[PDB]
Amino acid sequence: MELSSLTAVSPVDGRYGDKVSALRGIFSEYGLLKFRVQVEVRWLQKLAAHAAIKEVPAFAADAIGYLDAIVASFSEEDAARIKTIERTTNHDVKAVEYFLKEKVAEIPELHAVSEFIHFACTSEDINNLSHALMLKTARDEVILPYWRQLIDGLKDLAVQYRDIPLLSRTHGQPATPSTIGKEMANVAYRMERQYRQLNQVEILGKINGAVGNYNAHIAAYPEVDWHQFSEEFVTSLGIQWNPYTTQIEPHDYIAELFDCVARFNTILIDFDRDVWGYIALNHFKQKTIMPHKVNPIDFENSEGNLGLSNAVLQHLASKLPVSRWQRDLTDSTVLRNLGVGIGYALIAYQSTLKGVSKLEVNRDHLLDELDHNWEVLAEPIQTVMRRYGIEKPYEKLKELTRVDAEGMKQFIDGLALPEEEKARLKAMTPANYIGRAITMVDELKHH
Amino acid sequence: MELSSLTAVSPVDGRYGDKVSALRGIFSEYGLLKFRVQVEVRWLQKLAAHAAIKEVPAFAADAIGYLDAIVASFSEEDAARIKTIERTTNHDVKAVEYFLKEKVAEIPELHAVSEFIHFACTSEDINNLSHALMLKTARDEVILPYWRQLIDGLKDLAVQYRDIPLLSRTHGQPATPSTIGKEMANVAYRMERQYRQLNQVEILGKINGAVGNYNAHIAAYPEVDWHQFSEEFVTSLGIQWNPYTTQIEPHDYIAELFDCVARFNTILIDFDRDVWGYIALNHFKQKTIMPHKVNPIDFENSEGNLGLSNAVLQHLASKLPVSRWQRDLTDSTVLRNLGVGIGYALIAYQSTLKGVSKLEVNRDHLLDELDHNWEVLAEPIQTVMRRYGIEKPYEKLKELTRVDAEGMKQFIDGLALPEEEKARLKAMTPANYIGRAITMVDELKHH
Amino acid sequence: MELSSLTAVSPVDGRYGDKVSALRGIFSEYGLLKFRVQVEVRWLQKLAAHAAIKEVPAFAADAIGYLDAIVASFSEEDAARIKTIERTTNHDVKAVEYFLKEKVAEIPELHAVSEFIHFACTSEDINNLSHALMLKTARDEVILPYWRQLIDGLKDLAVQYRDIPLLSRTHGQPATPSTIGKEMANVAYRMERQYRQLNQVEILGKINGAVGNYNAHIAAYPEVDWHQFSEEFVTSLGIQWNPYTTQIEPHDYIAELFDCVARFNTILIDFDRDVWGYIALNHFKQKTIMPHKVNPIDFENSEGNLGLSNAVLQHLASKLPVSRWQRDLTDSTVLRNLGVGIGYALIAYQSTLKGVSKLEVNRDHLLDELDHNWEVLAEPIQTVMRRYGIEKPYEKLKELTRVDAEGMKQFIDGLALPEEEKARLKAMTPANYIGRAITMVDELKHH
Amino acid sequence: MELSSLTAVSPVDGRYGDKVSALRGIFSEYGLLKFRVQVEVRWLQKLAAHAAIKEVPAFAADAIGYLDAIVASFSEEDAARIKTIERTTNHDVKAVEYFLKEKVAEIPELHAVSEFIHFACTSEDINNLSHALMLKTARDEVILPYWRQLIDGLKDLAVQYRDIPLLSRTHGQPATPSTIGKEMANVAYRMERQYRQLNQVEILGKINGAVGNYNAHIAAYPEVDWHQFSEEFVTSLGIQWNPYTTQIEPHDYIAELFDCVARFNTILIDFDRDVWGYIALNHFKQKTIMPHKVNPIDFENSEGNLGLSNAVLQHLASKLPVSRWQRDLTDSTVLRNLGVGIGYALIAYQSTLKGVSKLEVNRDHLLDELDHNWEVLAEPIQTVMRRYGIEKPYEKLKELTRVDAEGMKQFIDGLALPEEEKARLKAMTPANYIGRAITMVDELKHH
Repeated sequence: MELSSLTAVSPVDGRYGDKVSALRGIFSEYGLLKFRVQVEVRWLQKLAAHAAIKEVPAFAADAIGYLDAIVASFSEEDAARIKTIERTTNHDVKAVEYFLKEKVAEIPELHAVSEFIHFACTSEDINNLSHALMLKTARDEVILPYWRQLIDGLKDLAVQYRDIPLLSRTHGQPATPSTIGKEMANVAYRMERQYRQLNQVEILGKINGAVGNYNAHIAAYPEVDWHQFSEEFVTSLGIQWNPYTTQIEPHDYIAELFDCVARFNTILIDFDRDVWGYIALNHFKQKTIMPHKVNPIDFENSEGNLGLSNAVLQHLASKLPVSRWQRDLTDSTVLRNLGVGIGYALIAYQSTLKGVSKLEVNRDHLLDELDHNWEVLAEPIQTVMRRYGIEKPYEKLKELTRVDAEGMKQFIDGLALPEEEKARLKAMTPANYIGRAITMVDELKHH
Repeated sequence: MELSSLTAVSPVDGRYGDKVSALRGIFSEYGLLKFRVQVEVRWLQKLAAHAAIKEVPAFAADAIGYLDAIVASFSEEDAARIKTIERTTNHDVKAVEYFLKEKVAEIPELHAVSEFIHFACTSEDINNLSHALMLKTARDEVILPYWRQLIDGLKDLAVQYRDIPLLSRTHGQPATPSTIGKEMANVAYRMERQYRQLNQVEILGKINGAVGNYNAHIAAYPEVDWHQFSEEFVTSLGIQWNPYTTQIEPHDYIAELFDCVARFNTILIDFDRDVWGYIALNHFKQKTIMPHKVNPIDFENSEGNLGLSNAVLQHLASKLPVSRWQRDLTDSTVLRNLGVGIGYALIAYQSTLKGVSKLEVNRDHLLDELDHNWEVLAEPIQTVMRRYGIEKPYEKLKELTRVDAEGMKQFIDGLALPEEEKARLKAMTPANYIGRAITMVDELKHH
Repeated sequence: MELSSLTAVSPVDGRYGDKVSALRGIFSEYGLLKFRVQVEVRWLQKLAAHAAIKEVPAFAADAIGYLDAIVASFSEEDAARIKTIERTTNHDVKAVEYFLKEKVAEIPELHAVSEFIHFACTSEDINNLSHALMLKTARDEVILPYWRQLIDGLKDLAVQYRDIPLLSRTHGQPATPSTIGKEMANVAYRMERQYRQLNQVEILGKINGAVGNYNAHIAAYPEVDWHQFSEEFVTSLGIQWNPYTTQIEPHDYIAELFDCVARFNTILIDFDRDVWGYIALNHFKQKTIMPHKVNPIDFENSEGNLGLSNAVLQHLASKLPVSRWQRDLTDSTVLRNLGVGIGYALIAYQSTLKGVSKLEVNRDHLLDELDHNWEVLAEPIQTVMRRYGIEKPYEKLKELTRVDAEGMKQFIDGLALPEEEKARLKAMTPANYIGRAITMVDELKHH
Repeated sequence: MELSSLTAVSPVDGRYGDKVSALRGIFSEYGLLKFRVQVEVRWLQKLAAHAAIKEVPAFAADAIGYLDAIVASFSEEDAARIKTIERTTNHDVKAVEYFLKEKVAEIPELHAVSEFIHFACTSEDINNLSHALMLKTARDEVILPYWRQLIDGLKDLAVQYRDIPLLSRTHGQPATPSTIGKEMANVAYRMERQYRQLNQVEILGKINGAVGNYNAHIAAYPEVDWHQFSEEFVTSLGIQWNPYTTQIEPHDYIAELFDCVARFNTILIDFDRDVWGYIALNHFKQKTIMPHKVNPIDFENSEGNLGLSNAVLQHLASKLPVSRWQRDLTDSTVLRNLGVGIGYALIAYQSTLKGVSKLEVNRDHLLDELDHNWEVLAEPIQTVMRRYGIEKPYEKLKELTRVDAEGMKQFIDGLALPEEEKARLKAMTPANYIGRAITMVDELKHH
């Protein structure tokens, strides 16, 4: 059968193909070919711009324009042409070289130097730079924008429910109260940490020949400083330079990128699960469009896809940086999967965002539950007792802990405490015993 | 951009889409929908066949024929119709129910009982059975046939090179000789063990309602033995019955299937790596189509894809069997990836088979290397010395170990051994000191 | 600092050292040395018993007795002696050979053949057999007994609470009822499947020299059938024979053993989490020693340790079977960790057993919750409506779904159903709408 | 049996216990208890130093001295006392509180405020800070020093063999030459990147009560700024402040630390494997103490332990940051394993360092192999041909590629190239065709 969303083996291109359309122009073979073209064209352009390389004279504005067009207008038909050529070359990078030669055949100035396309390059010089451009593009145009949406989403929830009290759950049971907003704030803060880290990860690239020593370049042009050339070229692409490599770029930075994405994903899994739980406890209800139950399907879909994402991201991170001697070819096929781990993540991010838009706190339920857990006030009573030197505080409260407002008031009135403090204690309720929760939500914007 | 092999994010449907075409009819959404239809149709058919369920009278041969046709002729257009219906139902299983009702609307006998389609079923009753059929189909029609091809491939190599001596490598260095064939035989044997295990894995299915107790069935038909009904139905599909489940089939058997596939994959990774190594040592050369080097690209492609396969298979195996209480929905989206792990494996199996067809032993190199490692004969000399009570054998050989034929002959002649034994030792060479290697290759067919 | 439970880096020997004392005699270096001694002694014994090997005459009953004593009485002091000897040999297997020679030096009949200890053996011949004995011992004497305890524990809970109704939870929300016992039964059934599988896993061993071809054996005794000898020897130890290996036993069976242990562990993780959840919902309370909350700490400790266990078991399963060419030495140090993954599991098994002994159902809470979820009866009403041809059943119930007994009774009375069926429907309550749950618990003993 | 290095289940405390002695004072229960004491003592000290907390007056120099002594002199006997107390409290943190009260009972000034020990703290306030101190200590005193040793080790090899030519291996076969030193340099560079990253990882800590809102603190002292107090306290310990948490510190930073350690470990695995390979190819020989083979056992031991390390580190990194609601207790037992992953790493680091000290290049072998692979000069000949516009360079060389010096000289002399260039090409040999390799080794010190 022909390939369609219905027949695709993987749901990344199948059932969820529409959800990851942005990656089709980045991590697919079309994306790979698009960036290989960009790299090769820029390489030829630098050769021309370099005065010491006389065989490739400087390009005029028009010539530079024709080349820039080949790069900026690269279409599916162009990629299809490269694939056609590959049926004969049986070498994908070679297919791109021939493709560019065809595109330039009509321009005498460009056709005159067409044999300098890919000059002294090894296939990996082109490939690793293509991979870096794909990852950088994915990060700046896709991943970070979704992360900001999730972060702003959580912060919107934190602010909206900043003062909604919540009977906390430690080891699944009633504990010292907090507020819904504060619990959302905690997540936003963690996400922000990973956001800053992902944004600071270096995206590396190299260009130095067959095994990393510019052997071929120096043989042809011994007077040219190819080390300087390499650094200038990589940096001109908006990529950070990796001066020491073998035939391949080592891939350590890919592990760095994927490790931070995985950490963020883990935070989201934690969030999806906690929300699923709050819904199970009836703390959230369906947002108005009698309380209606909200189906957590969106958080479960996200959770499921986040697990798949980390599994793939994790594998590439740990396997890619291991390559026999000056390199084995196992990374070639593996690197065609850079967008798979990211694809699972994108599907999950959209699902969580969808689920978040359906959340509405069930204030009445939250408050009613709190009013049935006066045992939580044992904590504040103990610290006040301890402050005033009352002996065996924990022991006394243990004996005290059925507990209700009246039972607590009577216990407090019987304590050896100044009247002012007794009133302060008799003034608290599980619902208002939330500490600094609200102010902490308000301060999130300062971090 | 539209989905095509060029734009697909995942190479399973992208660059390697053609290599996994067999899975398009099994694990894709089309495959999922095809089996859901089979399940629903058979369920209706059993209801009709059951005399106690009067509301659904027995079907005549013609009616049964119309239904069997819906199942056997299920096309992409049918799946596309289900998807169209899903845009309105927003429920995939519900979409199948409506699809079947439409297909039967024209047949009065079938249309008369159309409301019994999916009777008392929960979505998972249909889904888990669809998953079992997909896995069973994949196993019997795709995975095992590739495994047999690899096994026969290794056995063909074992027999062909049964008597080609090899200087073994332990901790990467020269060791007691074996033969190329014997080393291939070792792999075939291990593969066979996993083949038998995969073939013995139970493929489970269930059908028992919302949470596994036939609540709905018993409510409508309290006189029918739904426990017996369930067992008969599942077994009639060629699936093994799982009597105790919650809303979902627990998925333990999926882990069992995937664990055996992963073990086989690990054996193949070991094989791909060893062959890559033998090629590096120049023990293999390009098969005739002066020795020509064989490029190990096929084994490297296999190795890379096997790592991805295990990562996915591993994740599903460990995550699927964990479902909150009577079930959470995280497995729904994850189960759409049953064919992803298998897809990576298939790509690898084909790559290894391709690589194997290019192998030719470099007999001259193997023999020359052996003739330069006479140190290996220290071992047989020591055991013979030990057999005849010659003291400090290891110490004496240590002092002896440059070593060549003449040096060994002289050492042997100076030993306190019966003449007959001295000749036996002086008759061995690294090339013929291969023990029982050849006979063991010949005996593989007995195991 | 010296090693003690307090200073141990790993909690397996540290905080939880007492919990895994059984493994100290199996997987530790003492255990490793104990089994190496057993293997070597039995090897010498078979050499003596073999008439064709004249240099080692048959042992008299007394001699056999002295040897059996060395094996059965192996003490920590003996192991300490081997370690002392290892300081000089810098080879652990060699240290055992010398140790045995010392032990036999006083017995003339044994000392006369002391140089045949380890005859023709390579270190791995001894090591792999030691590993098999350690795993077999651990399985039959430790792992399976704990599994049976857990299984019987779950079955005791299933029977005790066979008829305690439970409002099921699907995607964390109210669903068709079941009983506590049935939910426990589901777990017991899954555990039993893994128990049978673990018990059926083959524990393999080999003995065939440096690289697996009996080279050294044949060189010394060409008239002896060493292939038959090997099979008889391995099987005599109670181990299954692996005829085809390199220098090492491939380790596939270890992956098979660990994969089944991991599957069982995953089922237990699922159980620990679900119980943690039931406790959170107040379905369980502290068993009598007003309902008292039970702290789930035991299930959480189990859950945590099960994750660590699988991580270790998983790593050994996937890494051990990969060994470069005729073997690399990475498995030597890794195989010293066979008991680590098992140790984490044992700690968890004991924790879950401890937690289970504290469970008591909170019947009043379970029943009260059910009585507040009459929406669950929409399901049985729909199937009965469907059975009698009442149109748009789902649509009508949707409009109907606040819901209480009276609301349902009125809806049912207004249905076009025979009086007998209306009464059957009006007779059900969420508490009694449990389907076949109870009978299924009673039938568990038949599977 | 009692615990000893011989009976320990785990080799981290068993066979390799001596190799990780440094961790016994950090990650063991003794280490955990030592830091809990430090935390509690400092907390009491800050309470005293805070003027607003009148109930705990400022401590005099002598009192502060007595407290500092309890912290700095914490011994195994002290830890043993805490364990003894724990037999009664059945709560480890509570045991520390009682222990400190006993230690201060004799000092009236301290005993007078002894009830303020642990004031308003929840167990995790103490535990998370203890974990941060353990990780920071391990990083600065143990991990980084080993990393520097490995880095300096590789850099020493790079410089020593800076000009030793090497026939590179891509896909295991001959490729463009490099030098041994350059290949060592590549590793050093990668290690340095991870070193800088590990050193920049934030080590976080928190202190804010039961669920993170200072509820208890504010209840007792509403006039004190506990948010400021928390930040000052954590930072005073040399730890970075994490303002937003639940009952537990989220553990994201632990994943960050472990991810960087794992990346470094992966680089080392790559190094261990490559060296194992170079040894297999006879490029390295035993350093003088005729070429003697060096046994790679040290690199294999390192490789094996690095795999175990990553498996453990990986599990904690992905599992720790997931905690149900305000926290579940699964992290408590898991956090007792912080030193296990690190322990496996330390064993490996020492093994690689040991192996490195045995390496000596086999210059004669390296040069002889190069002199038999003149095919590598096809590359430089092609780029020079391309520079001068000679058509079909690749095609011509293909036809040319047996190849020796004479064959190349004749091919070059027949080319349409200026005489000067022909001589430059005829002047190269595989041994001197190393590009910029040497200069790149010399420049490593600048990065």
